[PDB]
Amino acid sequence: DVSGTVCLSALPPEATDTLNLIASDGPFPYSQDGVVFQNRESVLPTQSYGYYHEYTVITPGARTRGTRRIITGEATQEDYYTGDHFATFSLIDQTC
Repeated sequence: DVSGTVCLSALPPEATDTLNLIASDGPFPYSQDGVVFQNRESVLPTQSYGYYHEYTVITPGARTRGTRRIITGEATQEDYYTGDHFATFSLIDQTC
């Protein structure tokens, strides 16, 4: 399940950078950005394979990709943030 909706302005500023890169089709900082997200644990709504894609949200200071990601869905404005490496998700509201 999705935990609720969160305004983009309440998320780390790096999430706004990742959404702007998705809008321009990159270029992205990591080679893993844009891969399909399988939703293997069924935390998000069930959809066909390829409906969801994963993008990194950079964690300042980290050596690795860290635990923050945006998952896009194919629907308009459907983007989910996770800050705990896919354990929980919130829908992003880009209007606020």
